[PDB]
Amino acid sequence: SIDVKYIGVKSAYVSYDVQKRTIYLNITNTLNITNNNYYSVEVENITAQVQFSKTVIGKARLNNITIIGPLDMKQIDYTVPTVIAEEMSYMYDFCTLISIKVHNIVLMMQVTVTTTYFGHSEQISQERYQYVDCG
Amino acid sequence: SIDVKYIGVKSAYVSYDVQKRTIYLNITNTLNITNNNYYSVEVENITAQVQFSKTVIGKARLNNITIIGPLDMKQIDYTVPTVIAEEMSYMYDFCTLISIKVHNIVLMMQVTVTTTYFGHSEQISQERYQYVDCG
Amino acid sequence: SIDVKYIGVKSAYVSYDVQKRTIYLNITNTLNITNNNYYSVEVENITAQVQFSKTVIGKARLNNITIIGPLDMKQIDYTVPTVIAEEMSYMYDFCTLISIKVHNIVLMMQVTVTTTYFGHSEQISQERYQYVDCG
Ligand SMILES: *[C@@H]1O[C@H](CO)[C@@H](O)[C@H](O)[C@H]1NC(C)=O
Ligand SMILES: *[C@@H]1O[C@H](CO)[C@@H](O)[C@H](O)[C@H]1NC(C)=O
Ligand SMILES: *[C@@H]1O[C@H](CO)[C@@H](O)[C@H](O)[C@H]1NC(C)=O
Ligand SMILES: *[C@@H]1O[C@H](CO)[C@@H](O)[C@H](O)[C@H]1NC(C)=O
Ligand SMILES: *[C@@H]1O[C@H](CO)[C@@H](O)[C@H](O)[C@H]1NC(C)=O
Ligand SMILES: *[C@@H]1O[C@H](CO)[C@@H](O)[C@H](O)[C@H]1NC(C)=O
Ligand SMILES: *[C@@H]1O[C@H](CO)[C@@H](O)[C@H](O)[C@H]1NC(C)=O
Ligand SMILES: *[C@@H]1O[C@H](CO)[C@@H](O)[C@H](O)[C@H]1NC(C)=O
Ligand SMILES: *[C@@H]1O[C@H](CO)[C@@H](O)[C@H](O)[C@H]1NC(C)=O
Ligand SMILES: *[C@@H]1O[C@H](CO)[C@@H](O)[C@H](O)[C@H]1NC(C)=O
Ligand SMILES: *[C@@H]1O[C@H](CO)[C@@H](O)[C@H](O)[C@H]1NC(C)=O
Ligand SMILES: *[C@@H]1O[C@H](CO)[C@@H](O)[C@H](O)[C@H]1NC(C)=O
Repeated sequence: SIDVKYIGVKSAYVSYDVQKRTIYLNITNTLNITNNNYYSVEVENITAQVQFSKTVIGKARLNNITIIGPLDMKQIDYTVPTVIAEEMSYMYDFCTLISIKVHNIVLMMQVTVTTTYFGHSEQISQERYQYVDCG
Repeated sequence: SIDVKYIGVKSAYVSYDVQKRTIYLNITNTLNITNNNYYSVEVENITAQVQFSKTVIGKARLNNITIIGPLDMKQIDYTVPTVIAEEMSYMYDFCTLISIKVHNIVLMMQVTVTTTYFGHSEQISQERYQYVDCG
Repeated sequence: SIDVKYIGVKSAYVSYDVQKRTIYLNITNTLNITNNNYYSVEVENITAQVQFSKTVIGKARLNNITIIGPLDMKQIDYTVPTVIAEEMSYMYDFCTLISIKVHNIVLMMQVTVTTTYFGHSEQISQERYQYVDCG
């Protein structure tokens, strides 16, 4: 990347800011901005690129061959019983949460068994998380 | 990427801002902005690219060959009983949540077994998460 | 990367800021800004790149061959019982949370068994986490 910006409230290249309950009198603002931006990004000069894959099997005997890729999720149990018995009782459940396997962002590239790759891979995440807000 | 911006409230290249309950008197604002932007992004000069895949099998004996790709999700159990028994009781369930496997964003590229890839892969995520808000 | 910025509230290249309950009188602001930015990023000059993979099997005997990739998640149990018995009782559950395997951001590149890779891999994360807020 080049420029990544996270700003909580206010972003301003030039800010003449006046807030509340203010007396703004006899003001002379003079501004000159000569701003130049020149970007040359991701320039490639390749005369020749070779990607080569060769597989040869000759009068061979192969048996019981197994190949398994990544993220092999097998025999997984989630068990969340909730047994609530009541007798002459007062429950005030204002904000009660039961969350299981709650994803927000899942991003995947190039999850393989055999990969031959040339170039650029980029991931950017910006956010504001706020799970529970009980006023 | 080049320019990624996250701004909570206000973005302004030039901001002459006046808020409430303000007296703005005798003001002379003079502004000159000579802004130039030049972008040259992702320029490629290839004289020759070869991607080559060759497979040869000759008088061979192959048996019990197994290939499995990624993300192999097998024999998975989710069990969330909720047994609520009641007897002379008062329940006030204002905001009660039971969430299982709640995704927001799932993004996938190039999830394969064999991949030969040239170029650019880019993922950008911007958001504001707010799961529960109970006033 | 080049420029990564995290700002809590306010970002300003030039800020003439006046807050509340202020008397702003007899002001002469004069500003000249000659700003130049020149970026040359990720320039490659390759005359020749070779990526080569060759596999040869000749009159061989192979048996019981097993290859397993990364992230092999097997035989995993989550057990979170919640047994709440009640008798002449008052419960005030204002903000009670039961969270299991709660992800926010999961990012993956190039999770393979065999990888041949040339170039750039970049990951950027910016956020503000706030799990529980009980006023
Ligand atoms: C504002 O400027 C003018 C001219 O410069 C001047 O006559 C005036 O008195 C100023 N304001 C005050 C409140 O003095
Ligand atoms: C910018 O503006 C001011 C305002 O008077 C001027 O004096 C100056 O010569 C200007 N410069 C450029 C580079 O534009
Ligand atoms: C890429 O193109 C030619 C190839 O040799 C080279 O002379 C030139 O300087 C390169 N371009 C840049 C912007 O560097
Ligand atoms: C391996 O081969 C034997 C017999 O040759 C067979 O019983 C077994 O199931 C095989 N295992 C796999 C994983 O293929
Ligand atoms: C505003 O400016 C004019 C001319 O510069 C001036 O006559 C006037 O008095 C100023 N305002 C005040 C409130 O003084
Ligand atoms: C910008 O505007 C000001 C206003 O008077 C002027 O003096 C200056 O010469 C200008 N410059 C350019 C580069 O436009
Ligand atoms: C790509 O085109 C030619 C090929 O050699 C090269 O001379 C030129 O400089 C390159 N373009 C840029 C913008 O670099
Ligand atoms: C492997 O081969 C044996 C017999 O040769 C067979 O019983 C078994 O099911 C095979 N396993 C697989 C995974 O193909
Ligand atoms: C503001 O400036 C003007 C001219 O410079 C002047 O006459 C005036 O008295 C100033 N304001 C005050 C409150 O003195
Ligand atoms: C910037 O502006 C001031 C304002 O008078 C001027 O004196 C100066 O010559 C300017 N310089 C450039 C480089 O623009
Ligand atoms: C890449 O292109 C040619 C190749 O030799 C080289 O002379 C040139 O200086 C390079 N470009 C840059 C911007 O360095
Ligand atoms: C290995 O081979 C034996 C018999 O040759 C078989 O019983 C066993 O299941 C095989 N194991 C695997 C992992 O393939």
